[PDB]
Amino acid sequence: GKIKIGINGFGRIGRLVARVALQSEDVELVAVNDPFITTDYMTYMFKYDTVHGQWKHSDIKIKDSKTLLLGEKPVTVFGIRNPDEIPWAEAGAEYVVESTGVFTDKEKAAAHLKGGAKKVVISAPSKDAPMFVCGVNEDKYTSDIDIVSNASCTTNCLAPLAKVIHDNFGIIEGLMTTVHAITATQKTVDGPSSKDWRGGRAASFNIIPSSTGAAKAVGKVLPDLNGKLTGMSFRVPTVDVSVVDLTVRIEKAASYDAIKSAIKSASEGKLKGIIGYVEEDLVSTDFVGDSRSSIFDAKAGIALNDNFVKLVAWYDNEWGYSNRVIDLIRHMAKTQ
Amino acid sequence: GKIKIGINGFGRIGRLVARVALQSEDVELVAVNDPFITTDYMTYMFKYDTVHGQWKHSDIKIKDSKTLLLGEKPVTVFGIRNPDEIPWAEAGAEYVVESTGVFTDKEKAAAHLKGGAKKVVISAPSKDAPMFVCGVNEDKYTSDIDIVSNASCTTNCLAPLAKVIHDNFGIIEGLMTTVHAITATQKTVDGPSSKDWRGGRAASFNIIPSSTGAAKAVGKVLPDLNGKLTGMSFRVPTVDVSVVDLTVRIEKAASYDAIKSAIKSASEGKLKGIIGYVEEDLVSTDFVGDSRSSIFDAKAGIALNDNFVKLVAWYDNEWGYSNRVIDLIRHMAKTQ
Amino acid sequence: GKIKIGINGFGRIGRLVARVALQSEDVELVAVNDPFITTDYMTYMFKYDTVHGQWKHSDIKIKDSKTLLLGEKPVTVFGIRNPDEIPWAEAGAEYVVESTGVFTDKEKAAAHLKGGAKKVVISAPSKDAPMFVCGVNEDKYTSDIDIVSNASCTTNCLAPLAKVIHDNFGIIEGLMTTVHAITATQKTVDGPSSKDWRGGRAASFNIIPSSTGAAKAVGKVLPDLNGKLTGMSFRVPTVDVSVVDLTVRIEKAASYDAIKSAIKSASEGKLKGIIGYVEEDLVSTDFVGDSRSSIFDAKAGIALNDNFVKLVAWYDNEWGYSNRVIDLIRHMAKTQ
Amino acid sequence: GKIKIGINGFGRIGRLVARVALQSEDVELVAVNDPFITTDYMTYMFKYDTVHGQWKHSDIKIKDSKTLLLGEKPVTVFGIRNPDEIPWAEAGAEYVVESTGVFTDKEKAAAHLKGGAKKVVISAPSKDAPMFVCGVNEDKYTSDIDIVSNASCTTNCLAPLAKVIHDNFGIIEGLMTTVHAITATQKTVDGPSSKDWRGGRAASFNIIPSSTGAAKAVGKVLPDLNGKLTGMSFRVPTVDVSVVDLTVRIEKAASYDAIKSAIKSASEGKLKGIIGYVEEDLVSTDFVGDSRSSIFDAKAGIALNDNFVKLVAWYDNEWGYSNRVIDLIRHMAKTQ
Ligand SMILES: NC(=O)c1ccc[n+]([C@@H]2O[C@H](COP(=O)([O-])OP(=O)(O)OC[C@H]3O[C@@H](n4cnc5c(N)ncnc54)[C@H](O)[C@@H]3O)[C@@H](O)[C@H]2O)c1
Ligand SMILES: NC(=O)c1ccc[n+]([C@@H]2O[C@H](COP(=O)([O-])OP(=O)(O)OC[C@H]3O[C@@H](n4cnc5c(N)ncnc54)[C@H](O)[C@@H]3O)[C@@H](O)[C@H]2O)c1
Ligand SMILES: NC(=O)c1ccc[n+]([C@@H]2O[C@H](COP(=O)([O-])OP(=O)(O)OC[C@H]3O[C@@H](n4cnc5c(N)ncnc54)[C@H](O)[C@@H]3O)[C@@H](O)[C@H]2O)c1
Ligand SMILES: NC(=O)c1ccc[n+]([C@@H]2O[C@H](COP(=O)([O-])OP(=O)(O)OC[C@H]3O[C@@H](n4cnc5c(N)ncnc54)[C@H](O)[C@@H]3O)[C@@H](O)[C@H]2O)c1
Repeated sequence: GKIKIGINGFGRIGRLVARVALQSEDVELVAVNDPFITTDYMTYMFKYDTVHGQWKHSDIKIKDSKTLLLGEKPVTVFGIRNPDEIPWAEAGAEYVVESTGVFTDKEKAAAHLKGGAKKVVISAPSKDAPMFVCGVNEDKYTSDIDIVSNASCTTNCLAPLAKVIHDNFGIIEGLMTTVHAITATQKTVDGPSSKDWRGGRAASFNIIPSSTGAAKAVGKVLPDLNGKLTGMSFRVPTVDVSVVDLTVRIEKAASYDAIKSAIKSASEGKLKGIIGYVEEDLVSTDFVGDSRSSIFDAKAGIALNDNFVKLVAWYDNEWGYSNRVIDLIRHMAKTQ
Repeated sequence: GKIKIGINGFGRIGRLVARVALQSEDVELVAVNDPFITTDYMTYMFKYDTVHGQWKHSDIKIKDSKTLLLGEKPVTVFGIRNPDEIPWAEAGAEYVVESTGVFTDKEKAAAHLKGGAKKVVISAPSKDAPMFVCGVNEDKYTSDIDIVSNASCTTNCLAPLAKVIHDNFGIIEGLMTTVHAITATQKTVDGPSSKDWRGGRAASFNIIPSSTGAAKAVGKVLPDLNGKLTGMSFRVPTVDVSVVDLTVRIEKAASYDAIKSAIKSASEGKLKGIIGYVEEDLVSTDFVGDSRSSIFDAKAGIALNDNFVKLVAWYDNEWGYSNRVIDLIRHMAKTQ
Repeated sequence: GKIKIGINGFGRIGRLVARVALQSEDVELVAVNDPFITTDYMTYMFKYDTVHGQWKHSDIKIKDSKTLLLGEKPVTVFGIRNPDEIPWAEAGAEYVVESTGVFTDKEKAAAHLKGGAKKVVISAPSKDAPMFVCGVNEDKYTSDIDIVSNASCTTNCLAPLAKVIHDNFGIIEGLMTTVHAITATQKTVDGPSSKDWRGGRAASFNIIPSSTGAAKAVGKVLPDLNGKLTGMSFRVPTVDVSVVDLTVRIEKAASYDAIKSAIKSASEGKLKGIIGYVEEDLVSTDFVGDSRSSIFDAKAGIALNDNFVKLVAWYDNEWGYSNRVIDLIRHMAKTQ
Repeated sequence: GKIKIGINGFGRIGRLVARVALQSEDVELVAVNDPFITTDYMTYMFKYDTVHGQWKHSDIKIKDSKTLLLGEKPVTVFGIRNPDEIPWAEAGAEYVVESTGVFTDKEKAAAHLKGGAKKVVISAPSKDAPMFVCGVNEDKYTSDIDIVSNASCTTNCLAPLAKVIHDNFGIIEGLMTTVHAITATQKTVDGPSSKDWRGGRAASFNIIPSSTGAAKAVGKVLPDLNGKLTGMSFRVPTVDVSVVDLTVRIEKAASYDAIKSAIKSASEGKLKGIIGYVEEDLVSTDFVGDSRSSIFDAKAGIALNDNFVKLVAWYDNEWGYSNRVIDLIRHMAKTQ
């Protein structure tokens, strides 16, 4: 009678993942943990959003501070610093979305089992937890795996696209660039960012080069592409929605129309919901709220010849990924 | 005798105060402390600036992990979290600029004296250290005082303006609004800010109201105006430069031209260098690099009648204030 | 018996007025005129919107040049340059919304009568056309008047609020400042703006002072406030939603709480739908899509004393105003 | 022997080309024509600049209705819309910089000859006028040619880089993406752009795909690369400075250091002043004011293998190109 989940962290991803859950027919958000945000503040951060509008699918109210009330449905609020000490079981949380960004290691993420959780989905890349991307390798998941990663929003955009191109034409080698919206790790004015100097510069007033592991990660969820793709990123002054610029040399000659038709078929086929196809004069804000992992922009791309082409795919880095987090949990729950 | 100074907190103000000092002929930066910026990283943060251009007055290089080197002149660097552990004396710093934003209390600021500093200038309002605004009340400083506040950039903008208006026409009551550039305390995307919820919302994508005691503070540096002013602020999507919007009722009736003439005369005389006067169609970016504390915009303001008007004054919140920090030190150094 | 209307000029206001109309059970959009945008292009500009989202209420298709289909309801498309040649009567448009901005003079707006339109509502201030603001003086409208002005968005925000404060406490004098979103008359980079030099400077990279007659205009819809209000504006880098900052001196002493309760009551009574009331820590994006003309922000304002206060009220300059254009038409149609 | 030049079109390029000329020792600006800017307004537009700061090299005063006076140097101001009518010879303008963007056709730019100018340099690509890029093919120019094109800023950034990579390793094929700053042709809010629908969308609130022939154009100035390059662009929310992202398959295997070394050598030799070389963590604003045509960012790019790599080169789309316009002129004067 519904998949019970808990969310650790309540940032951009934790909050939007909660929105998706609270509005679904099959998943139940039973608890959220966040040591830094009072119960009162939590309701405010959840209700109002600069990018995705006011939550209006249900009204919000405080039952008693250890408790939230979303349209008569309860949601426990924990304020526990040690994951190892979150009583997920007391709330009935089967799955836990680890979305804080500091427990991405399998052994650190594993802490949630201590409190009675049975499954943990890391909402970010992981060095040792298996990564799964819907539409790409989610079928590789098996019930004995308790800690998994849903990879990154960028890998979720690149992988489906690369799979379609590789399966149809054979990818020899490819280089990728993402023109990315700013994020929470960036700064409003030039500030300290010791692990990424460029990343400390005023975010909304600069084009900021940045490294990316999304292309390399593709090789993990699609071994056949390991070592054949790499890339980088440019952080630009936008609040949300990013775009993937994939330049690849393919083995089988294909006209631009053939490539377009392949992506189109896939988007109408088994990858519906994951890959989208568009042929209109759209821009970034037209994709805010789009739940797909990768929306191919047919008119934006360009081919030099039948074996070397540049492909463009949009992605609401916040909302698409958030839906995939729930999508991954759904697949896991259906796997005996 | 060259005034020797140290800086605690190498941020927007710390770094710019460094630029003013390094370009002067009377002040010598001898050391800098910031546990979040290694020596190497410091050369990069000081050299490149999103708003104030590249440093091109002298070369910037590292002598060793503990000393910089600005065109041959040595500047020692520390990485200490607790002020009372900073050996200011060893470096010969007589004056210490407290610009971290977390040690504004007098007793927290006085930690610097333990290490051998003789004077501390807090680059922000202080709860108990006396506040001074150059051109308004710096002459109240007495040498028995070791810890002082240079107030806020906003008070530095409004106070000189109010002084001229009060001395010439007599202020009965006033209400101020500052349309303010974003700062380091804000967030790139909707994030937590437990003590200022609005302040946590995506900075460059919202007009964000905020309270400020900067107007009320004018009453502290000009007691005659106690209880006569207050106001608020709107943080808007710009990287630097803000503006004061003062709606005031005056006792002696005066035409707008009479008010303009009073300010122009003040800018050319007693308050030259503090209050500036312009009569052109300028906009925020035109004031980047302006060293004055308050630049009156003749054409922007409007009078309802001879005793009720709206006055407009610009200020490069980063640069003007940074210069006033040095000016305050110059004045204290000349005292006695 | 729907109210049939036509729209001249398919811009920010024209398109959004069309959205309000198309969503109503009230009025029927029967025709649109714009010689600067093809019929096919028109469907694109109407469908996608950077700030108000994609139109998904009904399907959008082209029937045959000159004819759009929003679901199963036809909308005639004109491409006439001269207003006196638009055969509004052919499409059956009784009311014409003059939203081009270049035909605000009463004589120039009268051209629509030539084509058979019965009434014209200028979606802008007019030098001589009778001005009406809903919730303020729309009851002054008489059926013998065929050309009216719906004022500006700023006056629709300021006037209702002012009426509430004046009737309860008596406004002696006030000065208004509006922190305003950028608009179509502004420029992306420094360019030519002959009648407004500041307004030619890069829009999203500057705080830009501007003159406004919105405060003075209040005197036309509220005689007792004529000559008692004036102000100016600051255009800031946001795409939509602006805020009014009203500093007023009142006759009757009143605590800030009394002022608040007065506005809340009004927002709950006759002025419901025109004046809004909020007391949460909201920011501009939180008001995107708000249909009210003026949303009083309880927590943002501040009082110096019981007779001198600063009040702040938000307004989606695009959406609220567009709804008011339809509300005025609704009132005119219900008038003897 | 001062090279006397005139400028048609006092926009971003015209005004900055003006600044270069006026700060030079070998070029003399003797006349400017722009019927959309009065002599008085012209002084304001030239003096203040959102991106490049206030003009300070010289005073700027008005010597009657036509002549401006810059540091005692008189400059005649014309206000004529039809090129065929500008009396260049009267001012002594030998070379005319055609920077209006509406006379790029050889035949149309030729109009300046009837007025007495002897040479015309089009500050934009031309469909038929011969194009030249300094450091790449300006030596192909011959005195019998009176109308030339300085191509586009993007081609000026990509061409030098392509030349180096091609001369050193051999370019088999390449695909380019430019992350470009907004420009004068874009819109502040969703407005009409019939020839480029995406380009009509709010410029500073969207990532906007854009077509470009800049890469294909490298084939015109570098015949060996004809048909070997193409690409596209993404317009993003910055005021100035853009970047080229070149993905290339090369013939001679070369490690990234060998490539970095080749470019660095070029930047210190034959292409000094044209190609720059950086090895620091820079961001867009760090390049404002850089006069090079293409500045290679060693750390931003990445290599997949010794024959497939992604190269990054910055360019101040306004300043770099403006300097090149003058350089093309200097070359033409020296090869007369
Ligand atoms: N578009 C995106 O933002 C995006 C896309 C894909 C993946 N992600 C992933 O999600 C993470 C980023 O979230 P951010 O926007 O993107 O969201 P935020 O919006 O950065 O998340 C903020 C929340 O994390 C909470 N938090 C911090 N420490 C905590 C702790 N110890 N326990 C509980 N809660 C804690 C904070 O209080 C805050 O409410 C990243 O690690 C990234 O891998 C983000
Ligand atoms: N325009 C302005 O930003 C402006 C104007 C007037 C006054 N101020 C005042 O300046 C502050 C100055 O902040 P910035 O200077 O604006 O913000 P920053 O730019 O956020 O200050 C940055 C630096 O303080 C350093 N720091 C933090 N903790 C420290 C510690 N324990 N020891 C040493 N260094 C430490 C940080 O590492 C960082 O480098 C505030 O308190 C404010 O009221 C700022
Ligand atoms: N926030 C706001 O933008 C706002 C608020 C209140 C009132 N208004 C009013 O609406 C008008 C401004 O609209 P703008 O954004 O604000 O919208 P735009 O978005 O400026 O309107 C643009 C359209 O007007 C069309 N147009 C021009 N000349 C025409 C003609 N002769 N015939 C038919 N169509 C023509 C153009 O082609 C274009 O499509 C102003 O006059 C103002 O009074 C605007
Ligand atoms: N960064 C850049 O913007 C950049 C870089 C390289 C090349 N370019 C190129 O040059 C234009 C550069 O134009 P800009 O951005 O400098 O222009 P702006 O900045 O749009 O140019 C503006 C001026 O041209 C003037 N003008 C228009 N019509 C005229 C006429 N008939 N006679 C005289 N003056 C007239 C206008 O008044 C306006 O002041 C383009 O054609 C483009 O290809 C631009």
